[PDB]
Amino acid sequence: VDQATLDKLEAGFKKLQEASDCKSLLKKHLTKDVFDSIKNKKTGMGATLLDVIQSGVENLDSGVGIYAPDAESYRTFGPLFDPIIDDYHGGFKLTDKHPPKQWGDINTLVGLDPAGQFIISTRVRCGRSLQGYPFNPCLTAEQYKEMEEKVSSTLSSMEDELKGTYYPLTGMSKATQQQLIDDHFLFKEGDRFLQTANACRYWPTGRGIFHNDAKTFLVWVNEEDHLRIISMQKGGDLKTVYKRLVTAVDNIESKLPFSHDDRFGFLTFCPTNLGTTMRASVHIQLPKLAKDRKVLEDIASKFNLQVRGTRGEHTESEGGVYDISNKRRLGLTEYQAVREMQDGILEMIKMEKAAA
Ligand SMILES: Nc1ncnc2c1ncn2[C@@H]1O[C@H](COP(=O)(O)OP(=O)(O)O)[C@@H](O)[C@H]1O
Ligand SMILES: NC(=[NH2+])NCCC[C@@H](N)C(=O)O
Ligand SMILES: [Mg+2]
Repeated sequence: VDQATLDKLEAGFKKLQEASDCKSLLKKHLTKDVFDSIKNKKTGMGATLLDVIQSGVENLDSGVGIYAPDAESYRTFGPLFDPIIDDYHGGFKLTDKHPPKQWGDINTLVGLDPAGQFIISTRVRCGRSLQGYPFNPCLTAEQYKEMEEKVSSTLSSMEDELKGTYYPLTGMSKATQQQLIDDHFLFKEGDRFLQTANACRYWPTGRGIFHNDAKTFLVWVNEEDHLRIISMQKGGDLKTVYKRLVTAVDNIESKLPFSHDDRFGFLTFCPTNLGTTMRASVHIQLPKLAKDRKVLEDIASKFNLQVRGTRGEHTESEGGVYDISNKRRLGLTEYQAVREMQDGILEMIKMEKAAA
């Protein structure tokens, strides 16, 4: 680690210390003790602590504030990742290991809103990383295209319901891009947290989206993660959505080699996405409980749920519509993760009916 990087690290650490109202996990867990132990370390690909923490230093409103430039980073800079991971995922000890993949018994899932008065739409996603490829900040332009090629070529082999077409972001019209985003299908452009993590180089090269014609099955290519595998539809039929996601992931896994870790499960660019990599969410209205989103979030948190805006994280609710999902992804199975969303949402609905 060259002096120039150390200076910036020392300066970044200071900025974090001074931010009295900063509430990031980065600030909370990057103590003086922790910092000194790992600030001089570097990975085989040349990733430093600066690469890890830089997004959180520049964006003080971060909830987490760190990313892994490569797989090695999770251990090289373990003393920072470990406590942050433990905090976010609601408990994960040094001696803990993420459990084996287990979708569980899908038929044990129930109807979340038969009368259709609360839930607008349901979505479940997972993420995967390709073996032999580092995370965004270490990729070259050429690497983005190979990955784009391999993944797009693989998904052309999807069959039946999952059969679809790959649409590169390159060549996609501005009008078309915005419509896909407004409809909650395509990842947004220009995320300040990712940019400062050097996750958006060469944009939009290598980026795109695969989906079936109904747009119930989608794959994001080369956004935050190499792949995001997505099932979603209008209404509240979580059972169908989850079953479709499983089918897709199982088929894709048989074709593409993904990075998996004995302790951290499936690897992702952000530590919040480790393990199951699963985020099961609904777009839901809860007018009595939502009359102050800060109250809503407090209710959600006790159920291990996270609240996001209608257009995703870092956005406001529109028309009283909130995105509510399981927060935890690591140290629990896929089934347990999806059940936490189900169970929490079922209870929040119970509370909504009982509310004044
Ligand atoms: N339950 C849902 N129903 C409909 N659209 C959703 C749902 N959950 C997320 N989305 C959409 O997915 C897109 C990705 O947003 P993010 O909040 O970044 O999710 P991810 O876990 O996919 O990174 C956003 O446009 C958001 O509208
Ligand atoms: N990985 C992801 N898409 N969201 C998790 C939080 C990201 C981090 N930049 C933050 O502190 O917002
Ligand atoms: Mg996202």
